[PDB]
Amino acid sequence: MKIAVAGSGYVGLSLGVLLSLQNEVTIVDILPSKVDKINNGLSPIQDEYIEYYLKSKQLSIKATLDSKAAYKEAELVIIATPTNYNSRINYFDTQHVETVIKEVLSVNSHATLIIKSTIPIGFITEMRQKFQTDRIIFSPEFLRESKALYDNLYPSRIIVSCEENDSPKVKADAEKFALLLKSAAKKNNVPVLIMGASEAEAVKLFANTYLALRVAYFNELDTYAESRKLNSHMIIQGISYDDRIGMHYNNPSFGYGGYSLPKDTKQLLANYNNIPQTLIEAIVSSNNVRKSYIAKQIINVLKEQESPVKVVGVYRLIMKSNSDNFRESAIKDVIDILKSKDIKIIIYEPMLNKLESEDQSVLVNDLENFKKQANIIVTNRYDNELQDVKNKVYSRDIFGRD
Amino acid sequence: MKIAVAGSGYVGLSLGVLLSLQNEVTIVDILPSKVDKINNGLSPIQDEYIEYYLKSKQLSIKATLDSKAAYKEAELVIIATPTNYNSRINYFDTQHVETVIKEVLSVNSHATLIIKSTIPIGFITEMRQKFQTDRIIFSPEFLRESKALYDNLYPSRIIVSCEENDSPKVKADAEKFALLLKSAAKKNNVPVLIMGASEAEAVKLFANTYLALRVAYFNELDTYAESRKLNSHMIIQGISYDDRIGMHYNNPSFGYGGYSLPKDTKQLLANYNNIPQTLIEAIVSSNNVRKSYIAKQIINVLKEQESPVKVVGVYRLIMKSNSDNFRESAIKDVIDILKSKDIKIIIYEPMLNKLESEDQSVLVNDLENFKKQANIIVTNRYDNELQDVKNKVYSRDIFGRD
Ligand SMILES: NC(=O)C1=CN([C@@H]2O[C@H](COP(=O)(O)OP(=O)(O)OC[C@H]3O[C@@H](n4cnc5c(N)ncnc54)[C@H](O)[C@@H]3O)[C@@H](O)[C@H]2O)C=CC1
Ligand SMILES: NC(=O)C1=CN([C@@H]2O[C@H](COP(=O)(O)OP(=O)(O)OC[C@H]3O[C@@H](n4cnc5c(N)ncnc54)[C@H](O)[C@@H]3O)[C@@H](O)[C@H]2O)C=CC1
Ligand SMILES: O=C(O)[C@H]1O[C@H](OP(=O)(O)OP(=O)(O)OC[C@H]2O[C@@H](n3ccc(=O)[nH]c3=O)[C@H](O)[C@@H]2O)[C@H](O)[C@@H](O)[C@@H]1O
Ligand SMILES: O=C(O)[C@H]1O[C@H](OP(=O)(O)OP(=O)(O)OC[C@H]2O[C@@H](n3ccc(=O)[nH]c3=O)[C@H](O)[C@@H]2O)[C@H](O)[C@@H](O)[C@@H]1O
Repeated sequence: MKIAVAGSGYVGLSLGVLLSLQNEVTIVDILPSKVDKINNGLSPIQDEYIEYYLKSKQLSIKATLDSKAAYKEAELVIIATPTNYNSRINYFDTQHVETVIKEVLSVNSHATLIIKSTIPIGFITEMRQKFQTDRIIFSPEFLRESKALYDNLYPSRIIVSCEENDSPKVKADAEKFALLLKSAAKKNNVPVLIMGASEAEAVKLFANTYLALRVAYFNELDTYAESRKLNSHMIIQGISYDDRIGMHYNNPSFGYGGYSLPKDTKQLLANYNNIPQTLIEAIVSSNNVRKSYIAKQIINVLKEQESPVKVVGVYRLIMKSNSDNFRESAIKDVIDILKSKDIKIIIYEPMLNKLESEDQSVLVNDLENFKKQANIIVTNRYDNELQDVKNKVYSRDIFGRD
Repeated sequence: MKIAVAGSGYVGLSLGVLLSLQNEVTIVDILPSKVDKINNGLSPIQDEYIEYYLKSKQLSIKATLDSKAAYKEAELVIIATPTNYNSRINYFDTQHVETVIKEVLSVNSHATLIIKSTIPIGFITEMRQKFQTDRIIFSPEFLRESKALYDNLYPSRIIVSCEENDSPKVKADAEKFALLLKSAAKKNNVPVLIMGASEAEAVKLFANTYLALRVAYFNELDTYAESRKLNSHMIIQGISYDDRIGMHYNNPSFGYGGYSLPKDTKQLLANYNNIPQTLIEAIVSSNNVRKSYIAKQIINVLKEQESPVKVVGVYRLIMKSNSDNFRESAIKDVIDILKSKDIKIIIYEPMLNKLESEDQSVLVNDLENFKKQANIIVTNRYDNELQDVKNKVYSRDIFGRD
């Protein structure tokens, strides 16, 4: 089948390559760099499986900047563009998704549009009324960065929306798409759920909010443990042996980061409007409180030192273990708070070439010089190459993952 | 070994019977009824395994009101008395545990005292200083009511506290006790953790608080679902397929109830004092908000009816599925809120013989009359015997469990 995918990020590229094994895929983007990379078998992001598929699999995939040409030819269009949370409007800025819907509808009268980008609850319904069509459905995406294609090869589940009174074509396409994902998976028993759009939009926001809830909870337990001089690993291990709690996704950090959890928890809170709740709002505030607590602990360690200048060395800015980006990295907010103090900040981050011109932080990518200059080394996740300066490293990492 | 157990409740009786297979157990209580029942092979509470063991196993177990005689003879004393949360003092009322420690210490100079009752973080340390001894340790209890003995036959884990500078005897007893629990289990691979008292006290409060967090979260998702006319089962099923979230302990209700979750979440919040957090306090408030929301939904359904008198029929007061008690049952708080309105309340609850004299609610244990009189039937968990009046039943139960 001829499929067009809007957006070549983690989601777009993962799905485009997944679907390119037995379908004719065209990935659309507005960045020439990504288009040329893809057209030459190169992945714009670090991902073991995407890199492997582009390099060694028979794929029917190409990229283009020509939006209209790609969408006109498509039988199905998958939308995977950004959906940033905008603090000014207290909501997701859905312009990049809407602009694609408009473009697709203006040149294609038969294709069903499938949104993979995380969206507000009620968005499909709002878009269907705005554009006066039923050819728009949602299929949430659950992949994790660094396992973008892997998670669609071995998905937890597949969900696609369909409304009772949708046209036979849209209903058939919703089903066909769910089955294209199922058949492309290498995993044998993948649950497939077909539900209303609002239910599906809710699934995605409530699932990510639960993951943020869990990180936030283990981080508050960790705040307590550090404040009371208790062994955090012993306590976490003790509660995690209850299989209703579990030994996964329970490693303390400076806060939940990444492009997704921060913005999605905020979006869910907004969708609640005045519906009664107290936990949803606390999951968002808990991250802020955790970050401020971490900043104060660092500040207190520093004032216990006798040095003319106090220098904090930040070891890495990656948003989680094995990440290739710093989107909403928790340590960056901690840094912001430390900056309001008389503290010099140096950053060790190989993936970065230069800091923005106004940044007062100083990038020191020679590890040895970095260790020498830092009075204290702050890092979200520990790494063995810090072994020789271990006694001046501050981190709440316990399990070395996530 | 000669073991004395203080308290014949779910915890005390479960452990006393468990340990009575290969040890000489004496259970102590202040209620003559419980002592006579136990001495005659009868369980004071409903529990399939305890009833089976008392009736068909070779047990070395007896009960007595004679506290001092039991404690003087003991080699180990297990304390399983109440630890209620007291709203006036903003803390657990630990008098029943302290009174037992005092009694044991006054007549026994060698036995180590093991607390199974859930206690405040820092309590062992406080008690050790108050009584000036190190012969007091904590071993949290994780059993569920209705599976009291079953959960100790198949425990998730075993935890016993020990401090680095405790006497060789207390350290040896801490270990021996952990191994008495391990060897008495029928489960083969049970993790055994030895940790500091404060860490162990924290494990118990943080584990129960996570279970309350989970119930509170799925209940807030349910509030949202009902408010927006969405299918709650579809949404919950959709997020639960993520194995990091899970298909367990996720059934909506009128709130988390039982003697334990309500009081333990409140106790943890108190132990936090001013340590930074926002989630811990929200887990407690979320229950209140959920209950008030449920009461309003019922009130709204009622005002849509044209009857001279509006009657709400409450189907059962049990605190959870298969429970034999109503401790902190969520529906009771909902009832309290409905009472401030012009609503007649009738209750169907076979396990109850009479309501307190001042109660304006009326107990109607003839099911047929109950169904006839109720304009709307409210219940925490559905039951098939309500099939014929299904259209007037209000419940948020989805999965028929917990
Ligand atoms: N990153 C992840 O792990 C997951 C992200 N999501 C959601 O999927 C959406 C995309 O996320 P990512 O893939 O991480 O984003 P990304 O930022 O990595 O990639 C977005 C791409 O879309 C391109 N783009 C912007 N406007 C476009 C337009 N008008 N037409 C065509 N291309 C356009 C951008 O140039 C960029 O290459 C977001 O809503 C995100 O919340 C969902 C699951 C996982
Ligand atoms: N019920 C449960 O599922 C679990 C309860 N726990 C904790 O264990 C403790 C006990 O809970 P339950 O067993 O449910 O209580 P319960 O209320 O069922 O039983 C307590 C028993 O102790 C007796 N008692 C009171 N003072 C006594 C004294 N001074 N000397 C001797 N006996 C005395 C009472 O008469 C009563 O029979 C509480 O701290 C509870 O939080 C821990 C795990 C599970
Ligand atoms: O919607 C999305 O975009 C995706 O967001 C997350 O995936 P991802 O953002 O790649 O990252 P996670 O591995 O979930 O971690 C998120 C943040 O929480 C933090 N975290 C996670 C787990 C943990 O134990 N501790 C912890 O601090 C991580 O360091 C990271 O900053 C979800 O796991 C995906 O299912 C979802 O599809
Ligand atoms: O400390 C205790 O005393 C015990 O408390 C709970 O056991 P229990 O109180 O018997 O009851 P649960 O089955 O945990 O249920 C607690 C409350 O949450 C509610 N709940 C639970 C699960 C769920 O999916 N939905 C839900 O509403 C139940 O209806 C009930 O009112 C814990 O499960 C035990 O591990 C712990 O040892």
